[PDB]
Amino acid sequence: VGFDAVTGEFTGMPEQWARLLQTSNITKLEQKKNPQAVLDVLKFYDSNTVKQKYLSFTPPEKKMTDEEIMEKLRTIVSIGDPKKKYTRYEKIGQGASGTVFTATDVALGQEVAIKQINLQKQPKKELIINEILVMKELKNPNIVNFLDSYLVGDELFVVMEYLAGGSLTDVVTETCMDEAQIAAVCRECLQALEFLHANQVIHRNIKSDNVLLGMEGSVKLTDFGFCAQITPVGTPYWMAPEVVTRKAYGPKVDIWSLGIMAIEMVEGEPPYLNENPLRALYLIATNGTPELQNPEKLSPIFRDFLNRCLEMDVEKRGSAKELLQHPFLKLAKPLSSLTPLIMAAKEAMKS
Amino acid sequence: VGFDAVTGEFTGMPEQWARLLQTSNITKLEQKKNPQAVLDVLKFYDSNTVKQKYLSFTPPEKKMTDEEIMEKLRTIVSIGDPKKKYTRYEKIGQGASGTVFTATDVALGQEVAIKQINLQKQPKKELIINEILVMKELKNPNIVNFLDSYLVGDELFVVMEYLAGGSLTDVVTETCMDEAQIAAVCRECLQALEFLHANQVIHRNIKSDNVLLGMEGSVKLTDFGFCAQITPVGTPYWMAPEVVTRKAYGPKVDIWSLGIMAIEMVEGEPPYLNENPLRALYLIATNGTPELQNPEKLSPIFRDFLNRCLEMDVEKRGSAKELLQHPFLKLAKPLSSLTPLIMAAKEAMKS
Repeated sequence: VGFDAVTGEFTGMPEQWARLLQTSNITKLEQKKNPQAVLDVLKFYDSNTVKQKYLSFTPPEKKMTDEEIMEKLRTIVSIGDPKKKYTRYEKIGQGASGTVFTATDVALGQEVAIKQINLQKQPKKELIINEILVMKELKNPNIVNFLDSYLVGDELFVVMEYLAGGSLTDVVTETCMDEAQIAAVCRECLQALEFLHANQVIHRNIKSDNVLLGMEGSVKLTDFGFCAQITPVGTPYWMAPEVVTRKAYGPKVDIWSLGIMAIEMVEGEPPYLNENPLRALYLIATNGTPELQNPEKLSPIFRDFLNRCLEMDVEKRGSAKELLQHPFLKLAKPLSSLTPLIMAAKEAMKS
Repeated sequence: VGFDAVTGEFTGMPEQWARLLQTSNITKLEQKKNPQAVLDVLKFYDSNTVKQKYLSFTPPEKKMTDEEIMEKLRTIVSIGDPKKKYTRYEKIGQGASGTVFTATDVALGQEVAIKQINLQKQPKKELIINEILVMKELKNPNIVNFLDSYLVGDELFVVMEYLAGGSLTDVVTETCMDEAQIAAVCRECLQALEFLHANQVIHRNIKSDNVLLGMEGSVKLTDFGFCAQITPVGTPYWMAPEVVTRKAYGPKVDIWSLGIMAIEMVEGEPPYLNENPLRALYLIATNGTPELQNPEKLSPIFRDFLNRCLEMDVEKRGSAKELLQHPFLKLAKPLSSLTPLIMAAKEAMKS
């Protein structure tokens, strides 16, 4: 509850938070200069709910029987064998979100992601089916869209779009993107965010891992809902200061995350790489922006874009509609300019 | 068209029927004494359509989209894995009626038959689904009833009741049924036929192969519709003279077939066993009843029942409601009396 400034002791802290603080590698001086922030990040880290989101309501606003399931599945389920329509199956994930596969549609030659939900075992069947119903009308080229679904016993196969160019992470870790490429990627991600925000969705997880690239440079976001959670513990480097403050927050957390990602595209790794997670949260809460590797190397107009994304004041932080008009995006190359970086990244994996 | 009595030549016969008649092993004298019958059986044998029946209209009277299929399947499909709910799968048939399996329900311990229909490849999807919808309300203990269905991709699994005692054929070929056992089986088959007839269904295939026995002597018919076609070319020994005449026919063909089956239960084999099929049809058309092995061995009251089933006049042939009241059925033993015959038959198969 309270803090004594000269001793440096918090008064009346819960069992867990006293325990966490000792492991935090936050200094007594740091506790002194920002006592409120420390309590905020201790509370945040203690919460640690997986906090799964589901899109709801197909129209503009956005204990179950076999017959009610078959009612809901009327407009989503195709009569087809997913073992004949798709090949090159590879398992890429398993957990509470279903098992997940990549595969290739035999007829079109296009890669897809297939999520497999056990309707009998899975809790909140109604939410998942409701999300698919949303996803059928919630269509945009910069997201992974719902393609198809199949009922295989008690197992619902949800097929989403996918791309064969890898993640943006692979490109930034293995190559050096110039600013005109970074502008191109930022523009595509802002187009996606503008669409998501227009439809009352906050993504919440904008990071290069959730940015999927096609071979000709097409860009799509993933991990915004349940169904699009098709990519597979540590520091949440991408989170805005309001979130880790445990304040109420809005769509401009995605803008913060986009700024963090633009820094990742320059430095070739995420920030806070070797930090204690609690210290990292503390640093996000007090400092916001992690200090740059070598900031003279960037152009002023990119530094401007980075500032407008990484403003700590939510009112001063830019909207997606606003940043779409920012001069940095005018430096943007054709998306095909990414093709050599993607191929280089693919042949550099060597694993 | 015509016949010249002294030469013994039919005039103006089609290509096929002149061809068939030479292979028929019907005599010139036999052609003479019954010229009309010969033409009737030649026409009948030339027709040879598989002539699949489907029950239609669930209420008292009795180019398709994925969404229309999922509409129709609303009340029939369970959300479950048929590979986990049933074990001891054995494939017992394949063809135009789907692939067919026996299996055992894990939870209940009861044997079932599972028919597997490819919805994408199968013609007349609507008829099959309509039949299942009938089968859900068309319930009787002396038929195999619809239990459950599952959608597995484009494959619809239809689960029907089954029994582990084998067919009536196995019991008659390997054991000697006394008349009180035969009365018991006839009563059960007439109870089934009375129900089928009451619901405007003619079975059309009453033979011991389609009579399924349980271990404690329970009796059920199969092969009346599409779904109940769960048992797997030669002589149609069981057919009434009206059918092979190619006249119009009614439900009392099932009564003829029941009489033929009661003879099979005595002689231990079907009639016409080594005949030419065309001669067999000729003999059914002219003589009706095949001549008995040793008729003094049967009781007069059984011979009476056999006469009322195997009357060639449809008006004199008995109805199922009528034969249920016939004195022969009063000789009927408890169905458990079949249990030793079934076990004997099962251990006699040795294959």
